[PDB]
Amino acid sequence: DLRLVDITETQLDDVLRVRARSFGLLAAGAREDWVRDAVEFVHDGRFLGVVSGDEVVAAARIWDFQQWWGGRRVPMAGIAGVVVAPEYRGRGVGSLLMRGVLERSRDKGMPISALYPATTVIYRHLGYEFGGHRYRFSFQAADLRSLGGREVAVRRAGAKDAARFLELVGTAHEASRASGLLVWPESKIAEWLEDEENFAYLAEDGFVVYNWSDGDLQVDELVAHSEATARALWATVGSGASIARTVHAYLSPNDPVHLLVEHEADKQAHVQRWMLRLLDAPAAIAARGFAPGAAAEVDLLIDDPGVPAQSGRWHLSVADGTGELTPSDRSGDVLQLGSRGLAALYAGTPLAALRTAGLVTGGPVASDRLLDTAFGGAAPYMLDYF
Amino acid sequence: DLRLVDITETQLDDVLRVRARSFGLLAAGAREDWVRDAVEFVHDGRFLGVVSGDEVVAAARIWDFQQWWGGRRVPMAGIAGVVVAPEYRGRGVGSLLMRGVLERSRDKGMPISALYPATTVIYRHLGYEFGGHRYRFSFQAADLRSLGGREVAVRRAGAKDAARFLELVGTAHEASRASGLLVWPESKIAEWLEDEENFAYLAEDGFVVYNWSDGDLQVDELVAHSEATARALWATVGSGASIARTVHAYLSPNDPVHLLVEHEADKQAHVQRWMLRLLDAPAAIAARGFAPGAAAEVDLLIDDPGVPAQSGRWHLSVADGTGELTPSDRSGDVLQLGSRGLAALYAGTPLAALRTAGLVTGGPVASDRLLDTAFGGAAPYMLDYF
Amino acid sequence: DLRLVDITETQLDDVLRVRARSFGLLAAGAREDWVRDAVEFVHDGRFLGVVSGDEVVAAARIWDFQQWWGGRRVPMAGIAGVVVAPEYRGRGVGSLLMRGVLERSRDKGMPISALYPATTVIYRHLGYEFGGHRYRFSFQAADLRSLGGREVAVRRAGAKDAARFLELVGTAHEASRASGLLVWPESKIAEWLEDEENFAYLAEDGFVVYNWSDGDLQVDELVAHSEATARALWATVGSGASIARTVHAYLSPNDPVHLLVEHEADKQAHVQRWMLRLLDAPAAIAARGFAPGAAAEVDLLIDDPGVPAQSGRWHLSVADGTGELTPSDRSGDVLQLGSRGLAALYAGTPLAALRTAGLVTGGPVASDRLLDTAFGGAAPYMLDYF
Amino acid sequence: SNAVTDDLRLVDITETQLDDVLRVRARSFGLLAAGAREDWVRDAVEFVHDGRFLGVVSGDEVVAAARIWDFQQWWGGRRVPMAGIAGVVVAPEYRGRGVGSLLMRGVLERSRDKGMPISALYPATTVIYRHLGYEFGGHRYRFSFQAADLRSLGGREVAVRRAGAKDAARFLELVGTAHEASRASGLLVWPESKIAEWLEDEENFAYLAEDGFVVYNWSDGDLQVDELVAHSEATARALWATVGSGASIARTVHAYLSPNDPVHLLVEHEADKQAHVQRWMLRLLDAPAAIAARGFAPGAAAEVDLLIDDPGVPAQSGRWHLSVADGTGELTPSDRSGDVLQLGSRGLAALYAGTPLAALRTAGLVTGGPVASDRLLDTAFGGAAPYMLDYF
Ligand SMILES: CC(C)(COP(=O)(O)OP(=O)(O)OC[C@H]1O[C@@H](n2cnc3c(N)ncnc32)[C@H](OP(=O)(O)O)[C@@H]1OP(=O)(O)O)[C@@H](O)C(=O)NCCC(=O)NCCS
Repeated sequence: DLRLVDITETQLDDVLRVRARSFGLLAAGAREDWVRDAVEFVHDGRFLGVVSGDEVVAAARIWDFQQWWGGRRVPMAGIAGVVVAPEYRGRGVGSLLMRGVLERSRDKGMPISALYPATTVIYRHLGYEFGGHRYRFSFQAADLRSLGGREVAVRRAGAKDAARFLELVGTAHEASRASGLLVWPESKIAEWLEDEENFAYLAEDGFVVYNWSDGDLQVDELVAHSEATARALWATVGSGASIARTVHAYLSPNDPVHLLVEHEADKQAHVQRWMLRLLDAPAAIAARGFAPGAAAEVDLLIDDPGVPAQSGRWHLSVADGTGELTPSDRSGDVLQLGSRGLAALYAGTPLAALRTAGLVTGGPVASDRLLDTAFGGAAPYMLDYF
Repeated sequence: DLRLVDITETQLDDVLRVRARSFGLLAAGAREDWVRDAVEFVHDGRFLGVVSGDEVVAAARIWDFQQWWGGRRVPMAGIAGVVVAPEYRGRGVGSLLMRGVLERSRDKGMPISALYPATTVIYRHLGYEFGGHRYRFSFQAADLRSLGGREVAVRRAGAKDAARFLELVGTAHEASRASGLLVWPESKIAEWLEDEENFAYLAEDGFVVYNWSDGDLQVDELVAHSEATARALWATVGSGASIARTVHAYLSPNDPVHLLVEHEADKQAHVQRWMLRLLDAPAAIAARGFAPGAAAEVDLLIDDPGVPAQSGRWHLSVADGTGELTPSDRSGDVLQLGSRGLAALYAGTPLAALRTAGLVTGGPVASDRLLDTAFGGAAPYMLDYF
Repeated sequence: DLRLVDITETQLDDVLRVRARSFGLLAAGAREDWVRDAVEFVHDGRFLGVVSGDEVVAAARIWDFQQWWGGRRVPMAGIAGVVVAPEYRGRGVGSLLMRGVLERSRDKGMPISALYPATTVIYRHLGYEFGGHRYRFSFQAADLRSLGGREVAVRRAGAKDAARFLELVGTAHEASRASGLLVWPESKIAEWLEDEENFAYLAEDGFVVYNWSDGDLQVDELVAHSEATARALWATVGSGASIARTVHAYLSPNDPVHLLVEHEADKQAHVQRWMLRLLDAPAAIAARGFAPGAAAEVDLLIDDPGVPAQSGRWHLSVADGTGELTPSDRSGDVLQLGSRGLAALYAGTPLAALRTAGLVTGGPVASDRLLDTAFGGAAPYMLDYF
Repeated sequence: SNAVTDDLRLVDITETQLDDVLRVRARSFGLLAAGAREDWVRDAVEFVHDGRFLGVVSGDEVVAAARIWDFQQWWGGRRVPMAGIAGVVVAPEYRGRGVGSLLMRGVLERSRDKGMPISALYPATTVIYRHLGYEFGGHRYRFSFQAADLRSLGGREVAVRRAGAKDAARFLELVGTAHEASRASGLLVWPESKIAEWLEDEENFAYLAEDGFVVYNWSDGDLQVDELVAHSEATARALWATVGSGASIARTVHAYLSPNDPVHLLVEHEADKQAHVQRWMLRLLDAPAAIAARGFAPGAAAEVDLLIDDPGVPAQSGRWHLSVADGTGELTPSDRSGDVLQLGSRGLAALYAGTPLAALRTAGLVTGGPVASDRLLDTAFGGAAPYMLDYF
């Protein structure tokens, strides 16, 4: 009796009721902000639901992201707000919903999907697997304050600097061949920079955005193309040390700040994980950046009953930072993988780990080494939660 | 009045006084145990001190480790127990000690050195830089118990099994081309396993060692070549769930366990950093494993006033998993590095980060891509603190 | 110059001032809800105060409850919001107030009165004694989620279902001969179920009402006539285990959930006590339910200077589930009790403890067995605080 | 484990196997301090010599172990011999393979052979014990009071003296008198010898009046009452005031006692809202003998059939008639076949412990039979809520 639907504006009240019984209550002001954001999802076909009769019983949204992979931007479906009414849980409703979400993401031409799961079981069944991390580290403000770079011009930034921020990030991630980071629309970055609770500063070759977190400061993002600039931006955040003793920062464990500060980040850190799924393997491969110098001619046997279109035997050809995935008619021993193994592989997870987890099977070890290096590079991470 | 010396047995009581005023007091039992372990260092010339008159004023010891790098074992001088008497601190005594340590380390043919620093400043001045991590993750015991694997034969292990453990771990790290991990003497492993407080279990293709940690269980090390065995070993630890709610484990963030367990490790994790220094760059390179398929022909200009023998221009040649560093007399623009950047590079830290931290300067961007992939591979980590 | 009055609607602002200086400030929002509730009390003659000249100096409210005793509903005056202006405390004003409250509740035809005391001294002087408990137990949501009962129809409930909730509760408490539980007017039950912060669910023979409690779930009440329904309703609460780790529940220590769940409730529990007083002993006895099979013919000598109409020598006759308290002409040795011992005995507190507390004196031990079993039965408890 | 080579069998643990049991225990509960091991071995030998220490071996390696305390347990104011199961441990690589169940079946059999009609334990996990027929039967409560409040309870006129080992038999008399008068249920009866050990321990502070006693000790800066027994108001006040006299140093007194304890009626400030509530489980091993030894509620009368389904103890299984009158009960075979209350071991144990029939039916532990039987059984097994002061 259940039906998958496109959520409309007039159903948002019912979606909010299912939400209140899933995540918790919304404050009266936060509810108005939620509805405002829900509208753009509705009118772009990125708000799916399940109805029982005329009752909305489950819902999920799809962010129109791009995600960095090996220094290139790949269209990505970010799944958010997955909720099911308590009395409709444990009956296949969430799965029905998510299958509809996957189909909608494919139709919109998004070759990959990511999410932060509250429970892993349902998403693993649908073929998602952990693909990367989000790290929060804690530093002493007084240490950051003293980093110097006082000669660098740093000015307060605002909504009007959105395009410049995008440019700066793009240059950085392309040079480092970064993986995992989200690309937001210029419009959402403008909102971000316009929020008066966010403190943003811009230098010629870097920027920082930070805010208050319970008496301490929290860095949402710092980007810097040179040492003097990194120092000046960290020093700007740390300049509040007379009040904030601690600054937490979302960044990679490979961030240069660890090499710059005197006092090591606190041993206690936050490490969260996000999941990835491939929806259109050839398009995802064609869009991914590959490791400089890496060459590979490898066959892959994909078994994905969730997305039958990418099932079957493929040939993976990688050269000069580019890869292509084409149908193969060969017969030798071949690496066999399901949706989970495929996602984890694309995300750069070591074949050794994937074999031990049982996500990948068969194939010569010679293939393993070439795949490892091909998908290798910086560890995927994200700065944002969604 | 200040002299570097080799610490003797009769001086151990004075080293313990300095230690007491540096790290804190030792229980009457750990006292006797400390002396036992110290004697081996004394006799192998791996216990250095500084005297003022006839008084021991500073001391440090050197572990004769090996360390895995790209799947090969590299001899490594592990520095421990660096202490200076309070009234002698801040006067260069610690630095004099450490230069004697680096010198002794070189004489014993160890091409690299690592340590966990309480303060970064003295070691950075000496040329060390952060090279890798030690991660502790926390899981729910009941969730590990549910992994199953009970069909897999598993027996209690003892000191007699030390050689077998070494075989299993060697096979694992060579397959994954691991970096960072310590190699302990078989004698040290036998002791580890003899200890009644350590619970060691052995399968055909894996092992686990764990113990109690304040009411929780703590996994020191788990090695497993197959899924069934990984399940069996983790489930053996988790079988104590009726008493211990939580299992903490030292392992990599790429460990297959994250792919197997239902509930994600606690967001709250321990992340520690250890530092590295190259003492003999040509030998360290020649001993390192390199990424499969990686090729590179690049010049490097090393400026290391701490070890002038490795200073000057070099040619790095990497092919087929092996690298060689030879003297170069070429001119023109070249990647320039101090000891800190050199260690970080060797450890796999990306050049983009090194450049932003100011640890590396000059040279074409072409070289950076070559270097990154050459030194690429799994992120370096350690299971042990010392 | 101190005068007891009936609180009028225009004195409510004065009451709130007293309350602010007694319990703490009210949010401007919550203040409006307090007025809304206070109006009903004023009109029905259930809001008393003490004035000093013009200004209100003290106030207290009387809820028009019924309370289950031995499976029957007894009219009960629930005392709430007892407050005295700080500079008027310790001068007998609170006791003047409460004698007014006791006077008023009897006049309204209420045989018993109950309250949660912030201090025991004043209420003990007025003749109240502890009669029962309110328990909170903490369970693992994952455990509740898996209880099953999937076959049982469970639907979302609302204000409209208020009458059916009353019916189900009525059937349960009569079958168990429950004691201590409050009976709310169908009006307040409606508001309860209207409140969007409360999540209510109905089955053919059971229901549950729960809500968020700081990231955990809290069950206000769960009633189930059958195993299948008990499982289904607990599973409905537990279905949120992906977000809520813990489910707190107000229930009896005899609740069947303890017999169903795999993991025992946390050792750490909440145990609060509420107090009871008899206002009209013969009517209280006449309305109480008595243990099946129990028969007793025993005299009581009551000394209650707070309610002199109850005082004197009485004869308790108990047979076939009902009891009767009659004036007695007999002369010899007899159990003597004051108001505190009387209330405690009514509540089912065993004679042995009453004697050791000194709340009851004299009489033969043959009488004690007669009394114990007469007033014996399930331990009295409440789900609600007031 | 290694099923190919394992040869698992139940044994009686010997004195020379204690070191091996200690290995299994360390990997189960945690390491023992040096001084605590000494006290464990000495205690273990007693169990070994009385045939109350069972284990499982594989070949000649000890793989599991459990011991049986020779307790008595109060039920409705009478003492019932009871097998208290403790230290249940299985080596990690042998868990989840039926070893603990094989051990515990041997434990139940040894307990029956020794004439104990009931058994109790504090379970770390309920699953294995419910499969074997145990169910929750009662509680252990810890409440916390303000010491300064206890200190002013009075009773200065009551003679209170320091007690020691030689007062063990007097303590048992006082406890006995109290529990018979209140028809108490759940409480442990320890051997006089074990009580003497308790009172000779310098860390325990014991005081004795003419009609009561108290034993208490330090608990991390606060005081903890292990047990207080008092027959009269004056004595209760005096003994609580003895404990509370420590208030200048200890702000808080924790106490193990029933929620029905008179102290709640005596003290000004009520116990902290935050309390400890632990549960222990019960199983009947010989139901007729358990019923015969139980005290039953004064005035209670009941004639009711029970259909017992206990394949764990076949001798208990079948249809029985329960006769209760004048405080005494008897269970005899019935040849009737009409509608009857049906229960397994879990429901039987819970019913014996006084759990309400309504709860047992909702929990599914009890099925069928007329509603009229429910009321009779409820009052028969009714009385004070079972509790225990001790953990084991
Ligand atoms: C003694 C004990 C707890 C059980 O002995 P054992 O030889 O492991 O027991 P075994 O006879 O093999 O199985 C009987 C049943 O019990 C279940 N089950 C067992 N354990 C747990 C659990 N943790 N959590 C949940 N359930 C558990 C088993 O489930 P499965 O593993 O088969 O799915 C069996 O149920 P079934 O599958 O038929 O539904 C042992 O594991 C131990 O020493 N633990 C640590 C020390 C300790 O706590 N000591 C003090 C204790 S006071």
